Amino acid sequence: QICRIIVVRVCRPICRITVIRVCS
Repeated sequence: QICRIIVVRVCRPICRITVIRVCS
């Protein structure tokens, strides 16, 4: 019905910034 976007941090190698989409 509705979707949103989020963010996280992955250390590969250094903990960088990345956005992650989702749907529910």
